[PDB]
Amino acid sequence: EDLPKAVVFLEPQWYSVLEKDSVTLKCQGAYSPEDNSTQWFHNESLISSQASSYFIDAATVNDSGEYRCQTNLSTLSDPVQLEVHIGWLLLQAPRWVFKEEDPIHLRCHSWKNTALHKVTYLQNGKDRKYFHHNSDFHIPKATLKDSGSYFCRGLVGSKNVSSETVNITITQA
Ligand SMILES: [Hg+2]
Ligand SMILES: [Hg+2]
Repeated sequence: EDLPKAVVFLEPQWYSVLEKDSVTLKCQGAYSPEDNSTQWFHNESLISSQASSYFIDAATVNDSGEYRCQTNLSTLSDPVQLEVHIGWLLLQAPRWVFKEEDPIHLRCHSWKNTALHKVTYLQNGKDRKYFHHNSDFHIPKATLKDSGSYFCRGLVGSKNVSSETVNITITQA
């Protein structure tokens, strides 16, 4: 009989971002006629008390952590993690655990106002996909063979750069 708790969503979906990236935290919840305020929390600290969304214009490493929201009808949400990194490239995914059959969208994100070319996405040290100009790598339907350590690399100007690795787990069922 108890109403659903609030839910936090990130737009875009990437849980890890680079400093200077913009992130919008959205709160899915219900409001009563006399109180439509939304409360946002960053690691247990209150950060906002009215708007349904919390917009981070230019992320900093200090923004990393757990975020939760709530309304006066939808209770405290489970936490959503945001990781903020510093580097020329970042391999992004909407999550790090996928079920077999699931599509996997990876993005080799370059730092604000830089452009990457000759990009390769690698899995367990082996090339999985190459693009002459930076593009995303979509794995149609995940199999157990997709579990592993992923990273991407390419060129920004004449500088060879490589992202940190991201470990992806595929669960059965
Ligand atoms: Hg904060
Ligand atoms: Hg996607």
